[PDB]
Amino acid sequence: DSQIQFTRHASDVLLNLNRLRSRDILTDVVIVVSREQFRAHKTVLMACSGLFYSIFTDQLKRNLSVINLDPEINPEGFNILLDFMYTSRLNLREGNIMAVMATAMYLQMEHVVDTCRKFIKAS
Amino acid sequence: DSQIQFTRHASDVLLNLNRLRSRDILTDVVIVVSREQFRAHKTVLMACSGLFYSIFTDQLKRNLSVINLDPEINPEGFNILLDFMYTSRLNLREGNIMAVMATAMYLQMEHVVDTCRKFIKAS
Ligand SMILES: N#Cc1cnn2c3cc(nc12)N1C[C@H](C[C@H]1CO)OC/C=C/COc1cc(cc2c1NC(=O)CC2)N3
Ligand SMILES: N#Cc1cnn2c3cc(nc12)N1C[C@H](C[C@H]1CO)OC/C=C/COc1cc(cc2c1NC(=O)CC2)N3
Ligand SMILES: [Cl-]
Ligand SMILES: [Cl-]
Repeated sequence: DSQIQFTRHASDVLLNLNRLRSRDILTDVVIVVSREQFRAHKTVLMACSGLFYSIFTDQLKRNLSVINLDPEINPEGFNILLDFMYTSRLNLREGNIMAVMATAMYLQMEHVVDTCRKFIKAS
Repeated sequence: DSQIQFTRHASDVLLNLNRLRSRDILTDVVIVVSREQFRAHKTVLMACSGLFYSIFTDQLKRNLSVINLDPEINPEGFNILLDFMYTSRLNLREGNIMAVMATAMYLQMEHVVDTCRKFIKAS
């Protein structure tokens, strides 16, 4: 529309959301993945994940301070996807591909799942 | 770096943050601007504004649920900048330019201030 577009604004916001997370500022949830914990902002989690969207949009689960992921979710894969959520950068490699794809399916991250598929299809 | 770049991810996150705001989901602050109120997410406000960054990063003001802006801040200009924060789209026109620039200066939004300046310089 008529409005002036700032092509760098969305990435600048995300960069500052990542800094808040690295500074533990206004984080409101702890995600427990086996023997590891990850603090995050529910608004970001919802924005990036069908699983977290379906949890927090429900008034019954909205005020939860702790989420325990299913015991078979690997912390490595969760960490890679949480970083992705806050950076737009996906660290796919040969040693993590299966763990990441499986974690993205669980988190309901369709674009990441399809990218994990293009990766297997390539080289 | 080595990581896969998702060029649409940052704008998709922002779009979903705007939907949360339009759905009054996980908003944690009310900004009072004269006879008007605006609900928002403190994390977004901090990410876009030097004024809100300096408020909420301070442990003494972090848990505030209401912010009353100075009585001379016009609600029109604040509304335009809040929409910008959540969309990357800036609605600058002839009838609002002065109000928007003055509000951006108060909110400490340097890129918007400099853009308001390029606008006066142009046409
Ligand atoms: N307000 C708000 C809000 C905050 N996060 N968020 C997301 C989607 C969303 N709104 C929000 N939608 C999508 C659509 C219309 C609108 C409803 O408000 O509803 C259907 C729900 C779909 C669930 O699946 C996702 C939800 C979100 C993000 C992804 C997926 N699924 C992926 O495979 C990767 C990305 N986040
Ligand atoms: N964590 C976190 C976090 C959340 N929001 N946010 C912002 C900047 C920021 N970190 C955060 N910085 C900037 C720098 C290093 C780092 C310190 O963490 O510190 C100096 C402070 C500057 C204040 O001015 C701004 C602050 C933010 C955004 C803008 C301005 N000033 C503008 O004129 C338009 C944009 N948001
Ligand atoms: Cl995705
Ligand atoms: Cl700015």
